[PDB]
Amino acid sequence: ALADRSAALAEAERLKRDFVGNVSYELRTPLTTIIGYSELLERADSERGRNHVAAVRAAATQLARSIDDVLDMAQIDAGEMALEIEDIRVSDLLLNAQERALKDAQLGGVTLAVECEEDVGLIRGDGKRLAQTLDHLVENALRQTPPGGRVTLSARRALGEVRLDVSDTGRGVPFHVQAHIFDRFVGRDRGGPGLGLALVKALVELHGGWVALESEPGNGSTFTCHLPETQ
Amino acid sequence: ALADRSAALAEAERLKRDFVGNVSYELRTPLTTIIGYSELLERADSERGRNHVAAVRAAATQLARSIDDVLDMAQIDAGEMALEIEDIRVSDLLLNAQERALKDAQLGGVTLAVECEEDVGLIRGDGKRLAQTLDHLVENALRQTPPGGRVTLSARRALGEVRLDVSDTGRGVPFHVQAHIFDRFVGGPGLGLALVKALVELHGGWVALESEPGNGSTFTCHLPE
Repeated sequence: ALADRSAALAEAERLKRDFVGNVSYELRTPLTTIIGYSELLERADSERGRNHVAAVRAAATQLARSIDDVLDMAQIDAGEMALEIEDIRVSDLLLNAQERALKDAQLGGVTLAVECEEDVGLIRGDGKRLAQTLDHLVENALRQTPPGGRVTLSARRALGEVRLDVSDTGRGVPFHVQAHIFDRFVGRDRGGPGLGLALVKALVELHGGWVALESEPGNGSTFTCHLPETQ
Repeated sequence: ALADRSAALAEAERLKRDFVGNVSYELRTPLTTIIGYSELLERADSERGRNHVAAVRAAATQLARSIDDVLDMAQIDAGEMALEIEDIRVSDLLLNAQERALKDAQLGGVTLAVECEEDVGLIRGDGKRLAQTLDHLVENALRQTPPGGRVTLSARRALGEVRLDVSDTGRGVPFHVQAHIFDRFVGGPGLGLALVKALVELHGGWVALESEPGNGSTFTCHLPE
């Protein structure tokens, strides 16, 4: 029918326009920061200059992650992402995520901590995909945490699983967005995670696991990756 | 009701794949360059630092232009770009493109010339989109022209049409790539010439390349009266 064919085309257009509009927002927002701060560098003779460079590098790195997220999410949606399962030492995985984010943490005046015991040992998964999962959770945490705050990376082997936690002393997730926190391009007041948290969920779920958010506006936030043991 | 809705979503997911592909292919080289040179400036005490800034600035401006191209190309592919037809004085259009590119021309040691007769007069079209078309052609010309060379912006009203030419005394395009010169990523930025073709074709026109390998290159916009 005429009305059914019209409604179908309208729905296909709305779903495309929203996707392009969401990806577009993620391209143009870090870009404004890169232009603004690189122009200040051009007209500079230093500590002030260093802060300008750091702001350029952080915005450029965030733009790069958004593009990688769009590509990795499309690969997952097509069912084209297969994991390369191998032995992963959790201790190193946590310390590598801490050193990769250390510069962006000092720029935001935040302390990155690692609280992992020697008894956590080795898990079996995809190193690249688990490193990318932690990276998304740490940068999400740094964006929410104010200067003087703390972001903690912890791991624990208990109840037939390994759980990776990324705690922050930031602003908590308001109740209404807590149910949609792992949805693509979910509207956040402090700053948008884009495809970052949807990717965390998809990557952990590809490992046979699941993700959770424990939050309270005045008591920070905790993101947990529950990874079951393979007997 | 089910087959029509499915075919519509399949077509929209075809558009998505192209957009996502363009985003990845066009933006990642300037981005990596900004990150690498920024990392050097972060761990630096200067003459060397000024070269790092210049590299960050060139990559930043190329990132801005590439993001515009990727977004404009997606809008065109979806059929969501409608032109705002109005009276355009060709003489001003050519001088506007010359003054916007004048700085990048002097940086590359190239001479930017305008050869338009006041007999060309006025044309009908979208001023923003025609200015953007000339900008892409001048950019393309400046990238091909060596220092000491010349890039010319000309216009001519002949045989029931107006033709805008952007000539260059650069390397010249080889005959085998001449037929595919307006194809996306046929070779830096790869949507510029595909955008020129799409914008001129939206104006009811067509584009052409006149090039001799060694002599030069000329890009013409044929806009019918």
